[PDB]
Amino acid sequence: SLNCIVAVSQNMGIGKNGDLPWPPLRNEFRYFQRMTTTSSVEGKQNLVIMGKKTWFSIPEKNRPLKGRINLVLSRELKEPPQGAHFLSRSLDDALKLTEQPELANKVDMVWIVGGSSVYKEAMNHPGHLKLFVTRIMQDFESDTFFPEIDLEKYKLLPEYPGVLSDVQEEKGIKYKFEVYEKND
Ligand SMILES: NC(=O)C1=CN([C@@H]2O[C@H](COP(=O)(O)OP(=O)(O)OC[C@H]3O[C@@H](n4cnc5c(N)ncnc54)[C@H](OP(=O)(O)O)[C@@H]3O)[C@@H](O)[C@H]2O)C=CC1
Repeated sequence: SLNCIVAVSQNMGIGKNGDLPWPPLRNEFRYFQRMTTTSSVEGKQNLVIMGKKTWFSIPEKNRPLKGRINLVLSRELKEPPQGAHFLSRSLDDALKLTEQPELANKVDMVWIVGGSSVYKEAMNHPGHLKLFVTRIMQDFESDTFFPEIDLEKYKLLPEYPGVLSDVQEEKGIKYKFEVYEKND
């Protein structure tokens, strides 16, 4: 499957000055880690696709993201940055790679993990897309925003395996995990 995962504030914010608009949420991180890492097929791995700025925002000691195949998008880089598994020059190319026999027999889920520019392009993807949205239920000052989630085509799933849907809360900040699907 092809999947996008993001955390968004109530004002649809996703970034401020190259960082997250809110303080670190422990269970949001844990959820992200588990969902992107966990394959539904024994013997396969998941693949994460991210923009260049998001790659370099990961502390070097934690690159590549453990247990996942890490693919970075960049129009300018000539070889993969140290530690990355693949470098693609477009989202089209990255998705085409995942369809090659030697990735298809290796990869289960493909996850788009940001940043803003990649989400924008991923939100224009035709076909089957699932959006795993962590709703942070507060406004935060933001300078970059997640694209509109068009409810004409995305349906909020009432339940999803492995996803706690109840409202959560850390140091007074409420949040909840949602899953949307489109098939167009
Ligand atoms: N709330 C959340 O869940 C998340 C939020 N974010 C936020 O996003 C913001 C950063 O977003 P942004 O600046 O867009 O950074 P990105 O991580 O999307 O990196 C942008 C760079 O990636 C490359 N790139 C992106 N899309 C493509 C494409 N389709 N084809 C080829 N190259 C591509 C380009 O590299 P080049 O210049 O080399 O061509 C571009 O300059 C930050 O505020 C950050 O906190 C990030 C992740 C998760």
